[PDB]
Parts: sequence; structure tokens; C-alpha cells
Amino acid sequence: SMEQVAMELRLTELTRLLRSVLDQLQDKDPARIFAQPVSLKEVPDYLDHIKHPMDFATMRKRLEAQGYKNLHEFEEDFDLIIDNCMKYNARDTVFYRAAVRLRDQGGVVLRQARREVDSIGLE
Ligand SMILES: Cc1cc(NC(=O)C2CC2)on1
Ligand code: NA
Repeated sequence: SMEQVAMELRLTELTRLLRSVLDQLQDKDPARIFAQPVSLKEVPDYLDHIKHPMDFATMRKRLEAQGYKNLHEFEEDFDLIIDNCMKYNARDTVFYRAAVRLRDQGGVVLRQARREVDSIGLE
């Protein structure tokens, strides 16, 4: 149907916006601490601590499959990256501190992203 095509166009446009958002958020992780899944070779007990691992590569996979239907779903995964890190790692670590900085700098990007999604009507 034409209606189905219209919704699919909206999803494609949301995906384009979120790709730009994801690139901007990842730029706020210059150490690439969140670029890939936490290594279970490096951290064998990780899944005993963290029930829903997340990282930028995993987000990008979902994104290019158009697996984010709205901004909320995308933000949920971004928040997992930060929240998982701040639980597993202590306050005085480069890991925890990278998450705090990503959260703070990322908030700015996401604030304007919400306006664009609403204004254009992408969800
Ligand atoms: C625990 C834990 C580890 C990480 N990140 C990394 O180790 C990437 C390679 C630098 O995030 N949380
Ligand atoms: Na902790």
C-alpha cells in the first residue's frame, strides 16, 4: 500500500538522522572505550555483572537494519552504554570518567535531536 511506503520513508529518514546523531555521539568517545562490545576475554565475569551489554558497533548494526523505530529506542541503547560502564567500573577509573564525559557532551546532541525528530515528524 501507499501508506506502508510512506511509513517506510519516515523510518528511512529517521535512520538517516540517527546515523548523524550516532556519529556525533561517538566523536565524544575519542578513546574508543565504547566502540566495541566489552571483551569477555579481557573481562571474563562481565555478564555476571551486566545483564544487557551495549556498545557503538552493536548500535550501528541495529541502525543500518533500520531497527530503531523512534528516538526513545535509540536513547535507551545509548543510556545502556553509559549506565553499564558506571556500574562495572569505579569512579576513579578512566572508564567511568569517559562515560561521565560522554553522557554530559551527548546530552547536548540528543536535546537538539529530539527537536528535529518532533519538528520534522519522524516517528
Ligand atoms: C569494563 C569496561 C571496559 C570497557 N572498555 C574497554 O575496555 C575498551 C577497550 C577500551 O568498558 N567497560
Ligand atoms: Na560500581
